[PDB]
Amino acid sequence: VNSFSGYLKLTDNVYIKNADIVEEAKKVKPTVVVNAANVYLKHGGGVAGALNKATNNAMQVESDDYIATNGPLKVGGSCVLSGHNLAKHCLHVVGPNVNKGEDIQLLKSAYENFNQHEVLLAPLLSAGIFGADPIHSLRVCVDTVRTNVYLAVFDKNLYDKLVSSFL
Ligand SMILES: O=C(O)[C@H](c1ccccc1)n1sc2ccccc2c1=O
Repeated sequence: VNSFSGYLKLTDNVYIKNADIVEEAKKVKPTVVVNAANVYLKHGGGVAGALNKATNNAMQVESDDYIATNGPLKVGGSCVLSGHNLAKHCLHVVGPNVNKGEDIQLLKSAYENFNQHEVLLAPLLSAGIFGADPIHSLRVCVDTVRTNVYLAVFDKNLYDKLVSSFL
């Protein structure tokens, strides 16, 4: 039993809700919240910008120190940093950004990072301004992640489309 509430059940291990991931993280205070990161951990826009704003820029400060020490991530890769006021930990996962010309095939590798954590609150990787079809992101998710994932979908109309077309 966990403190997630109001999710539709897609599969044995994947649940989905029409919710703002920022407000959901503040309410649940999950163990792990997933960020839609880029390799530089530059959290300017999208989910990354929104999560970072909710931490009062503490996420960016921590991230810049991480990059200065370790260099960039790989597309498909991840790192675990603090969750600040939103969660215990933030798993920064780099899905491919189609709008940058990155290989959509790396989406499965990106989702594999989720399997290192028993329970996660997450957005649809590579969707939004990363340019991949959210329907495809949900499919790769369900077919890759074996741990318990709670997906927050921001847009109501997209949420409706994702559920009704899910096989
Ligand atoms: O609603 C959501 O959660 C997702 C989403 C996933 C990751 C980051 C930001 C947004 N949306 S809304 C939306 C509106 C127009 C076109 C695409 C999307 C889309 O993919």
